[PDB]
Amino acid sequence: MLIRAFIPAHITAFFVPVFHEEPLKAGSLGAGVNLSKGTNVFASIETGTLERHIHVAFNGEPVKREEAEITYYVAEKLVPKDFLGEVEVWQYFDFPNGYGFGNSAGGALGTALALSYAFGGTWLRAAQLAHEAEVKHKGGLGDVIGQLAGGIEVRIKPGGPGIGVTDNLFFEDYKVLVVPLGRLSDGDVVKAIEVEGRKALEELLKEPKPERMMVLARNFAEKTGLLPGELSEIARELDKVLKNPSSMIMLGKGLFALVRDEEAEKAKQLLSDMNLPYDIAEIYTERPKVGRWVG
Amino acid sequence: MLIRAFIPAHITAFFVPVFHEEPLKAGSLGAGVNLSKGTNVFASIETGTLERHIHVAFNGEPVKREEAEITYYVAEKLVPKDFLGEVEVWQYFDFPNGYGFGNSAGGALGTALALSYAFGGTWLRAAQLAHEAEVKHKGGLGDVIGQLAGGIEVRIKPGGPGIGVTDNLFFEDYKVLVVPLGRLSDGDVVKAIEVEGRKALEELLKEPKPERMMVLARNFAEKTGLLPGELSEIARELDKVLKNPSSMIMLGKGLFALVRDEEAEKAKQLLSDMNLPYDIAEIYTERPKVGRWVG
Ligand SMILES: [Ca+2]
Ligand SMILES: [Ca+2]
Ligand SMILES: [Ca+2]
Ligand SMILES: [Ca+2]
Ligand SMILES: [Ca+2]
Ligand SMILES: [Mg+2]
Ligand SMILES: [Mg+2]
Ligand code: NA
Ligand code: NA
Ligand code: NA
Ligand code: NA
Repeated sequence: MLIRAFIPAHITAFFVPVFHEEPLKAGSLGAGVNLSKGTNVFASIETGTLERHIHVAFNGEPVKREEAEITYYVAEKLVPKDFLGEVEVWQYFDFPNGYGFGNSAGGALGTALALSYAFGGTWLRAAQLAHEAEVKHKGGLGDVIGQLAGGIEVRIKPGGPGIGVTDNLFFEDYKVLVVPLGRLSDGDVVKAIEVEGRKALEELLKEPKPERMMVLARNFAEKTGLLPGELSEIARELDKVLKNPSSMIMLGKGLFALVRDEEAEKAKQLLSDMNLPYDIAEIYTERPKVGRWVG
Repeated sequence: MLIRAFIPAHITAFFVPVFHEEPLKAGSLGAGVNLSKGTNVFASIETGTLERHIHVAFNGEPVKREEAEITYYVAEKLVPKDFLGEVEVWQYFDFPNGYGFGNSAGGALGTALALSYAFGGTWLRAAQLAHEAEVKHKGGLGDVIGQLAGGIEVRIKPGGPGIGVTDNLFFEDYKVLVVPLGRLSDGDVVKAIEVEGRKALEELLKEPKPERMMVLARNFAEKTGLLPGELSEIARELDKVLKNPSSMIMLGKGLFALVRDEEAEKAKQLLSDMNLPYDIAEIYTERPKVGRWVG
């Protein structure tokens, strides 16, 4: 009756949105990282009554379907229509919504895996549906497929689970530092992203390396005009303590960086001494977890 | 400043819904008729102010965007975003909404043609956009493309304007009788329609004839389970006065029939003597009209 799923938070380094009217053919190209910190989804399922009820909650509080539309879209599709009883989905996030961590993808996939497990289905069907729910509601283009890949992911062929190709990079003794400030809140950037994004991808596929990705990221965040002065200034001070250059979480107001244990300390002293908020998450190398909640 | 467009009402004899996530590739197969009675759309456009305003009205009364979503979708896309002034769209219907006459397609296409004319564009782009607006809002699958064909239309290849193929049948001294009662209001019919619909199409393409279409229609409305007993009974009494068999407006509660002037009279005496409502519309053989409203 109690199923739990964990979906790591996903951060994008640089991207190229490939929009497509066909959900499965819709996606993006780019690179990103997955965190040991993310979303935990719990599916409580009780049979009974003369009715079919689906409730959703965000961090302990019930939410209207209107704020939960993506999760609901996923739930209505997986919970049988002849089914009688109560389905409850409790989601817990390690990050605020709208900060670029892909919580909505976490809720979509987490719900799809937990509910497919309880009512029947497969990994692929769950993933496609969560991808589909993301696309149809403008939730995200590569968080779901990115989360399914784990570790440091690279989307080389646009599309949803099943149709697109992602690759993974090897890395050593790396952790993820994040400075989440807030939500990000033209026609030239749509052009710039198209051109810089694809360029970054090509470069990364030339040199498959986490170090290179961060450099290619920083250049991307800057040559597109996406990087705000307020962040750029924080970056200039951050980069002075790290071997690898920090960069902008893609479509949030924050920065992230791949760091080593020792640097991390310095980065803390520095950041905290700037009244700036910071989190440290391990790179989640595994795949999304799903299973009967037994502890 | 005042542009008028006329889109004939469209009635479907039998169909096959071909759903597709790609608007343009979405459509249907089937046959239908266009009426001299339909929708008149008037686009009043005034430049000025420091703001962009779009208002819509149905039969003289202003309507919220929520009831006008399809027209609004079309209007927001055609009215420039840098545009300052007031755009007003007045739609007038010759039939009630939800009765199977395709008013929503009339509003979509009528608005798209009138606004493309005023702000720039082409017939095809207007048609595709109205088709797209219909599909995205579950407005209809073949009314727009059907209205663009005029007369007695046959959709042989599914799709939106541009991509799909429609054919037209020849006919002689035929008029259209309609008995609009109300709105129509499983999984077996989705199966039946798939199989009977395509069968009807194949048969019609064997014998391209309006007489044959009505017979193939009646058989379709019945072998699918779509035809309600209340209509079927009215049909049995109607068919006794007409040479050609009456049939169900597709997805409404009413019937229609191709009739000759003399029969029409009998059909009136009979119908009126049954407390039943009836309309007579000529088969609109032309194409949708658009142009500066000059009378
Ligand atoms: Ca947690
Ligand atoms: Ca460590
Ligand atoms: Ca679509
Ligand atoms: Ca009128
Ligand atoms: Ca006549
Ligand atoms: Mg979001
Ligand atoms: Mg309708
Ligand atoms: Na997340
Ligand atoms: Na990896
Ligand atoms: Na109409
Ligand atoms: Na014709």
